[PDB]
Amino acid sequence: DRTLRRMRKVVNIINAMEPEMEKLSDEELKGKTAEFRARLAAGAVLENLIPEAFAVVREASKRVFGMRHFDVQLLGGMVLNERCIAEMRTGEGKTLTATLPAYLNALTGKGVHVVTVNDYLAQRDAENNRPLFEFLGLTVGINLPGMPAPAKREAYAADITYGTNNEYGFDYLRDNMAFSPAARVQRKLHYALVDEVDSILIDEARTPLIISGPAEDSSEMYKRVNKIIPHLIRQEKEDSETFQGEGHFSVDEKSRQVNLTERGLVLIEELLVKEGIMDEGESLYSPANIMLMHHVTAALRAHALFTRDVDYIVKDGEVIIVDEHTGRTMQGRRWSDGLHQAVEAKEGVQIQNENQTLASITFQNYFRLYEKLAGMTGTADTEAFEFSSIYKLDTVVVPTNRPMIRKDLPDLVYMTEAEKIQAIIEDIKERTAKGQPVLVGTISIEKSELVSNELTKAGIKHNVLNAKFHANEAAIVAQAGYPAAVTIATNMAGRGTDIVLGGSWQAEVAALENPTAEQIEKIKADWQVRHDAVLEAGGLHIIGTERHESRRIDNQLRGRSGRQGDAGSSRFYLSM
Ligand SMILES: Nc1ncnc2c1ncn2[C@@H]1O[C@H](COP(=O)(O)OP(=O)(O)O)[C@@H](O)[C@H]1O
Ligand SMILES: [Mg+2]
Repeated sequence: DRTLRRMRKVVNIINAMEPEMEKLSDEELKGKTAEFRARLAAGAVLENLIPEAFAVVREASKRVFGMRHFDVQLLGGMVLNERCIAEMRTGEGKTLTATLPAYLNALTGKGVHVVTVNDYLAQRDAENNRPLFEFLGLTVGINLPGMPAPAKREAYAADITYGTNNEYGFDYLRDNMAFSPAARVQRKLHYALVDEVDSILIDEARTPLIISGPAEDSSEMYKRVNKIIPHLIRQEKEDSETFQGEGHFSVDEKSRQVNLTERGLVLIEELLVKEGIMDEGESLYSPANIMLMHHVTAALRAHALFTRDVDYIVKDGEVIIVDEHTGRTMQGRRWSDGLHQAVEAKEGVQIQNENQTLASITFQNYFRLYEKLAGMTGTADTEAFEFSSIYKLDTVVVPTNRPMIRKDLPDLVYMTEAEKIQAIIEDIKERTAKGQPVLVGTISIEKSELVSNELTKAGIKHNVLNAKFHANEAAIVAQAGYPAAVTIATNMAGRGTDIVLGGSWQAEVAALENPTAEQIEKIKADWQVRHDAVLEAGGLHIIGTERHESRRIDNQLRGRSGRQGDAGSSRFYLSM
């Protein structure tokens, strides 16, 4: 690869500038953003400033985080500034790496969109990265579902923004429906730096974002027409040859249907016309005005055939149905032909127009809108062809910082699921006994629960991450490399949270309240022994309970082991 060779020369140069950066004060270092922007206003192009800008970020990260960008992270940063994907293995530091191109592009003053995969990660990377960006004179926004338009607009106004693919695309659709540009929230789609880019740009590429709403706004007919039914009096039978009534409508409890007598049609017609929904002399069976017939026949049914606390209930301002078994109440179900609306309208609660698609976009089309697009992932090379053909993104495999020595053992076949699950359990117990921790990836909650319950029978304490409380599960995952830890996770659970061998001592320190030097030195000295032992015991061991249809997904699982040169192993189990 010739591209890596050109970029190595810049890495060395950036390295050559470190001594001069170390002399700058925190204020001289902070002024760098303004010195760069003046250059840009006086003839510089962004690419000229790449060395200098990266060296400023690195040295800033030294002082703020205690983290000096590795050479390979400098390489990935340069990739990310071109229209490319940087494949950087799990735990190669993609979050810190992204600060290089995000700093560089934010100088342009047009904003930067960092995309992660879920809301917990967007806020985490923003807040983790925020001290480095504020140290350098930049602001950092966080776009989250449920934020009001002013707050979102402030987050898009910041130098750099974080958010999920869903909420960025939802903002754009909502922006396309604005009546003038003033209501919008986004600026121009300038730079989209997409974390976990195979999840986002490939797996969700074709899945569309949809905003549903009503255009058939026919509530005033429902509400107003409802006013007429209280005026109608009920009678026991239809006005037959043998029977006569003094009322406006009847009812078939047996056949569950409503019949209207001629005087009611008079009065309804009178009242329909009267309030201002009809005309004099109009036939209400008239093909001309037959919307009302459905309005009235639904309204009439709503009062006549359906009764509250019997067929439905009115909790939380939603008309809810009740199953004939009287057992339960559905929460998504509605009623056809305007029946629910009339029923809702009779109770007065929340008239529900029909909802339809009002705006739609695929992430494919969406992320193609940005002027600059880039992406990082631990697993991209296999998808290189659609990255190029769909987005014109080129992929670049980035050397790991240290040598990758994880041992991906051969798969194992068994005749039946029972046997596979007994063999995994036997292997868990074995590796626990030695102190080695084990992460068990599944591809479904169903398979997580089955495995969990076999681990329980076997007396094996373990944790189950189902990807429903990302922040909580993130806290469990960070300890999953504790000696003899046992964690179950579906492919979607706890991704993006480093699993440190021996546990994360960071977590331990926060647990204590105002610790002291030798208390913390206690944690640190204890953790090192844990880490040396776990590393000695083979590190983290991955068990795949089955292989995904897409091998890349299995590759993401095993990648959770073997970070930054650590020992580790993985193994997938198969059966019929
Ligand atoms: N240059 C660095 N020096 C020290 N630690 C780093 C550096 N870069 C990243 N880290 C640490 O590595 C851990 C994993 O980084 P992360 O961004 O989660 O990896 P990835 O997203 O690439 O899988 C984090 O705890 C982070 O603080
Ligand atoms: Mg990550």
